[PDB]
Amino acid sequence: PEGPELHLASQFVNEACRALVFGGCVEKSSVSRNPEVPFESSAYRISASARGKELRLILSPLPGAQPQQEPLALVFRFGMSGSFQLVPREELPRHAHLRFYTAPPGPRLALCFVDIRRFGRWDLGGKWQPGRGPCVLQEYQQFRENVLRNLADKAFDRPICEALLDQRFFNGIGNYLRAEILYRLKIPPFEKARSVLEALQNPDLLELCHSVPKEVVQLGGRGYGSESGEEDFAAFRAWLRCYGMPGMSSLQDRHGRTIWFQGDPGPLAPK
DNA sequence: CGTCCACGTCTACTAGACCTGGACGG
Repeated sequence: PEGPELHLASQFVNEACRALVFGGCVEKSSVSRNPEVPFESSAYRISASARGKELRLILSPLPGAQPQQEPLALVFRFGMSGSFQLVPREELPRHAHLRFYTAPPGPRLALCFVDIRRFGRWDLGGKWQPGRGPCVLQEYQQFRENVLRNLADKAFDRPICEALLDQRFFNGIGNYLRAEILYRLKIPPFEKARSVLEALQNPDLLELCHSVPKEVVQLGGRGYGSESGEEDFAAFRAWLRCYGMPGMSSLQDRHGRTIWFQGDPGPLAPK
């Protein structure tokens, strides 16, 4: 559930549902504290887009669909285990907490938002989270400007490894990407963030925040979410150079999140 | 049986909380 996997997921939904027509209600598992989706239509299509660590679904009634319904948008955050699967209607995984059902001509499938630990959330209304910065994958220059226009922000007083998690500037970067990013430039994870960014007012740190997650999108698959057996899991593991790898150091940032790295921890290291 | 760890917010006062399950230890 970092930016690459959000992106992959929206693109899986678009592709797998290209030719599906959904129908009926949208069903929530009972265990879920996320809201019920009040949405019913006899014939609708589902599409998606990603932004950072969020994804939006649009549910779009076809012409003449009943009952009446204007398109509806839902935005999802994946937590630590969210994902989407398309499965046979009677063979629902768990823990499929939100389900959309295909309509008759065809084998009965379900598009499921599947989330074991349940840190995922969805919101009615199709709005990106206020406060999240632009997507490092799809909004690169806006991302770069928002970081650079805002270096006085106290966010940047922190270690570069911590600032990379801050979704107000690095929307889409998570724990694995930060290790990978920093590793490509040997930037110690505990250099002050502002010092590493001030250089900018061969690729630099802000370019890698885009181009590194992009690499993962280009592997295709499920990225970090991909299961061992794993044709795509072995890919992702083979792509990783630093995160969890033998040889590397690791330390806890101040929020208890592990940062992996090689070499100098950097001036601000908890000591 | 256990303890620890995981791709991330979220919110009540920088810790806990929120969850399941895999790996490994005894």
